[PDB]
Amino acid sequence: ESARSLGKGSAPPGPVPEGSIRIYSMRFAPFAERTRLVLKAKGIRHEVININLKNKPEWFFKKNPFGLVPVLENSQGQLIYESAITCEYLDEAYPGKKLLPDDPYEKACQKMILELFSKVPSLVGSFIRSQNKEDYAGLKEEFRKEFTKLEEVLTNKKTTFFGGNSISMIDYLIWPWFERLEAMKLNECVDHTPKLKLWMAAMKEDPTVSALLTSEKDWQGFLELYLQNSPEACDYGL
Amino acid sequence: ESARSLGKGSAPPGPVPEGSIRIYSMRFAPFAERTRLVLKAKGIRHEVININLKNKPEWFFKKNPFGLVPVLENSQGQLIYESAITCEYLDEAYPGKKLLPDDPYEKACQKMILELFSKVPSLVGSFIRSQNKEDYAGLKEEFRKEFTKLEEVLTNKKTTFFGGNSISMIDYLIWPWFERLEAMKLNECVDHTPKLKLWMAAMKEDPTVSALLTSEKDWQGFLELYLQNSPEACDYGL
Ligand SMILES: N[C@@H](CCC(=O)N[C@@H](CSSC[C@H](NC(=O)CC[C@H](N)C(=O)O)C(=O)NCC(=O)O)C(=O)NCC(=O)O)C(=O)O
Ligand SMILES: N[C@@H](CCC(=O)N[C@@H](CSSC[C@H](NC(=O)CC[C@H](N)C(=O)O)C(=O)NCC(=O)O)C(=O)NCC(=O)O)C(=O)O
Ligand SMILES: N[C@@H](CCC(=O)N[C@@H](CSCC(=O)c1ccc([N+](=O)[O-])cc1)C(=O)NCC(=O)O)C(=O)O
Ligand SMILES: N[C@@H](CCC(=O)N[C@@H](CSCC(=O)c1ccc([N+](=O)[O-])cc1)C(=O)NCC(=O)O)C(=O)O
Repeated sequence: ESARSLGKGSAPPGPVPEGSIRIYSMRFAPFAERTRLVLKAKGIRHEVININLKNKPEWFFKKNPFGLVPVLENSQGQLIYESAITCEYLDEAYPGKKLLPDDPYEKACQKMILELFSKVPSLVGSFIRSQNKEDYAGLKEEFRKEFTKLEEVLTNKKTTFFGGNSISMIDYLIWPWFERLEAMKLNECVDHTPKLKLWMAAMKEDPTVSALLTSEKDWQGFLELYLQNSPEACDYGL
Repeated sequence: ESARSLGKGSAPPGPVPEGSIRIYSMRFAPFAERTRLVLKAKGIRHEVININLKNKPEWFFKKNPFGLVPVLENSQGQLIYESAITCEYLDEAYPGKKLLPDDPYEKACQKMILELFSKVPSLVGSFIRSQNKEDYAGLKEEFRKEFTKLEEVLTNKKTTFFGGNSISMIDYLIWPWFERLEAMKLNECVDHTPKLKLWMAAMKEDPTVSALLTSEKDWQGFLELYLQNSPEACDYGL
């Protein structure tokens, strides 16, 4: 119940309490899942306000003039948005093991892999609107090209994850789009990419990933409503 | 003469000497100017290899598989690309005053302003191909919308530059597209944005900006050839 989204007409929320940080999110948004994975991995005390993205509160544009999730707001009232920016902010502003490497080159490398990956979210957007078996074959091809590039990174590095043999920031940043791959009927696109397939399996075993994983059933329920343009999609299940 | 670009058929360059870093650049490329402004501002010893982007050396794709400038290569053979990534790398890997703030929020802010600005390079690409007075009026409008957003940042901050009252990373990252504004006949788009106009004037007074500024005459010579699709554009003037 408490997870229900805030939409048009809702009262603006109060101040974030000292000792917590707040994320404005939506339970099915992969960009916000990045930020939540980082919050979870670093053990950062936080609250979540879900936003009805189909019927947004007017006040939400005071949080982010772009009107998008994720957004962080801290107890000092500071606002941070763009998922990758929010993630690096958390890594720097909070204690515990650092998800990004301290080494400048290794850090730059993670950011270059993110750029390599950056076509995938737009492709997923397109697959979700694919109309027939002809479109779907073409989509499968574009994903295959993209996935072969990621395979090459793992091949060159000889490690299970993209930043080393332990999970790190870059893995959490790309994960949410792979999470949805099964549902979108694109789990055959990883057939030519064996290291990437192993990576997926290893990601699903990570405690932070597992804790935040959404079931096939729930994602499908959301997708059905989202594509029906329903103002209740964001609250699928409740 | 030494600044002449390397193109198809050129021998791959040798190793970068210990104590220097190398930038693969092109004298008229605004994305590479970012990196050169940072090299200059931090006093970093470096060499430049200009790339003929119309007729690229095959070996350049071993430096950057995307085939784009800028690219950094250091004496250890490490390769970094994407202009913003190269700039942050230099700020972290070399001594001297830091162009990016140490504070996580203030740093995240610079990155958010960069995202705010990020439509402008694609617009400049479009203006350069604008065909008549009707297209040009429409372009002027899109720039005006974008420039009003940047004006708002300076208004909210009450400082001459985008990261404070002293020049910092964010200013150097956005400067190269404003440098070209005069030439593109878009210097009237800043009429409604007075703080942004003052910013331009202050940028031109910066020693690092001034040292790297290209004259109206030379940019025009390059543009003329670039749009004529000439393999000699990159070496305009020599
Ligand atoms: N560069 C930004 C992008 C952030 C972004 O796009 N956020 C989305 C979160 S939903 S994540 C991205 C996108 N989903 C959406 O755009 C949802 C749109 C909303 N439901 C509406 O009603 O308009 C998507 O492709 N999901 C994959 C899938 O459906 O399987 C958002 O808030 N959109 C609101 C809007 O566009 O107005 C970042 O990295 O943070
Ligand atoms: N995201 C990357 C973008 C880098 C990028 O686009 N680099 C350009 C440098 S030229 S800077 C960007 C672009 N110029 C060009 O694309 C030049 C293309 C080349 N001359 C050719 O022959 O294809 C531009 O719009 N300039 C404004 C102007 O002309 O006034 C490049 O190497 N292009 C090679 C290519 O596309 O194949 C980054 O930030 O580094
Ligand atoms: N619109 C802009 C592009 C916006 C953009 O690309 N942002 C970066 C992320 S913002 C940069 C940053 O500061 C950062 C912080 C942390 C990490 N990291 O943790 O690895 C990496 C980069 C990115 O790689 N976007 C692609 C994506 O987010 O999928 C344009 O048209 O040019
Ligand atoms: N293709 C991608 C977008 C690529 C991208 O947006 N890169 C960042 C820059 S890369 C992030 C980063 O790590 C960084 C490093 C330094 C600074 N800074 O010094 O301020 C900021 C961000 C950016 O803001 N691009 C916009 C631009 O470069 O104009 C996509 O489709 O999503």
